[PDB]
Amino acid sequence: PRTVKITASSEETSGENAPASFASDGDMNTFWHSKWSSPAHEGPHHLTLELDNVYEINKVKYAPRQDSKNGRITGYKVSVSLDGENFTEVKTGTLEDNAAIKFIEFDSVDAKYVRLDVTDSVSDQANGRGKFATAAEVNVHG
Ligand SMILES: CC(=O)N[C@@H]1[C@@H](O)[C@H](O[C@@H]2O[C@H](CO)[C@H](O)[C@H](O)[C@H]2O)[C@@H](CO)O[C@@H]1O
Ligand SMILES: [Ca+2]
Repeated sequence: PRTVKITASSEETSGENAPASFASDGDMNTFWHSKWSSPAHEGPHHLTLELDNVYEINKVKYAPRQDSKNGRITGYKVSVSLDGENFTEVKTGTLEDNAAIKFIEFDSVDAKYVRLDVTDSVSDQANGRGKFATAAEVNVHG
């Protein structure tokens, strides 16, 4: 399944270069960051992959940002869509608070769009729970 594009609730291109599309390749040294520079978007955070076609998919891969825990996703909702407007929830859960590649698995389902809603996220800042969302890579498989 080829990712045509990634959209997000927001992205940072002013304080550093971290647009949503950085999460659509497997370079572990680049990432999407939610917008943190003023005016910041501090949630809710999400990310939508637009696949080039309808695919039967059953897995999402999440590579955390590798150089910092800011925005690391510890709670998520996965939804799928055929039209990019109406979404169906297929999976909810948590992910461990570390920089390891994560996999989210669910029953096979047709999708052209796959949306990752960030329900929980961590930070190295004391009051930073949920403020940030980052991803070195989000990808889908079938
Ligand atoms: C303990 C502490 O406050 N550390 C901070 C880092 O969080 C901070 O890292 C940046 O934080 C912003 C969001 O505020 C983005 O996530 C950015 O990508 C991070 O580099 C740095 C700021 O350089 O400063 C302290 O170390
Ligand atoms: Ca990347």
